[PDB]
Amino acid sequence: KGFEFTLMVVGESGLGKSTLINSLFKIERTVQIEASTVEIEERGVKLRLTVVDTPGYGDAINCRDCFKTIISYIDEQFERYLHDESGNRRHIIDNRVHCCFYFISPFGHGLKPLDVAFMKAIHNKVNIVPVIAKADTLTLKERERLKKRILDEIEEHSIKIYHLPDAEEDEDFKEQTRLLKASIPFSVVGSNQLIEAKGKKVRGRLYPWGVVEVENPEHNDFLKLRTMLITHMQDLQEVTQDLHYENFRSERLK
Ligand SMILES: Nc1nc2c(ncn2[C@@H]2O[C@H](COP(=O)(O)OP(=O)(O)NP(=O)(O)O)[C@@H](O)[C@H]2O)c(=O)[nH]1
Ligand SMILES: [Mg+2]
Repeated sequence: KGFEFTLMVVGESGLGKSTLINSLFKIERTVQIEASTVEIEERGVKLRLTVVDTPGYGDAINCRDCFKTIISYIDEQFERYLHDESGNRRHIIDNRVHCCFYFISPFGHGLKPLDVAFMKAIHNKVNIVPVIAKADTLTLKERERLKKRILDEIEEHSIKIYHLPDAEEDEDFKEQTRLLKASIPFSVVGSNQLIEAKGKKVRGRLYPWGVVEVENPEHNDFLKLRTMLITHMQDLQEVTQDLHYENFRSERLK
């Protein structure tokens, strides 16, 4: 009994993409597409979590090149899945990208022109979850001003984004659902380093005026992103099967 899920991370270079995924479950600049895998096996359950790191655009890599290589990768995993399906292989190993975190610079008006290009290049091929990178550069009012616009410009530009399901019908879930739905785009902070924050070493951003904690819900939206991801793996998977994969199958079998 096997379950496989693949997460991709995408966006402008230097937005802390590699740092955040290393932090999810000397850390150099990402030059090519790099996949890392976490295989959990016990009893008769075999979980496979793949994380696809991508080189960001704008520093040594021009945006058109960057999303061409990313699109190429996504279409390849569709290709592979189709081939395994094209003969019967009723039990396949699934490499499709079921979720893509789009990292947005905190320094922008909302989505910069190149971001809109990128997102629209891939929004029909993958579930996009937009995140505000390096949120420790942002005041709470600044976070909120940015969050609104990103959402506004996503609508303005007809950018297709993964939306959460809700209500199967329950109470504790009713809150967590509306909360997570409201806190999008998540403003996140990542850290590769641990700092003595009184009695236990927590990650992890040491400034002379204070310390930023990755896993403090009041500092940033990391745990919210992480729990959103865990608890919605199944929906994200079905949608890429029913909507994104079908549109691939649409064109290639034609
Ligand atoms: N302010 C701030 N800086 C961060 C944060 N996370 C990482 N950084 C810094 O940003 C640097 C670049 O991080 P990195 O994860 O490599 O970014 P990237 O998006 O993967 N870069 P690339 O796309 O070029 O490979 C890190 O070396 C770290 O010093 C964060 O949450 N906040
Ligand atoms: Mg990187």
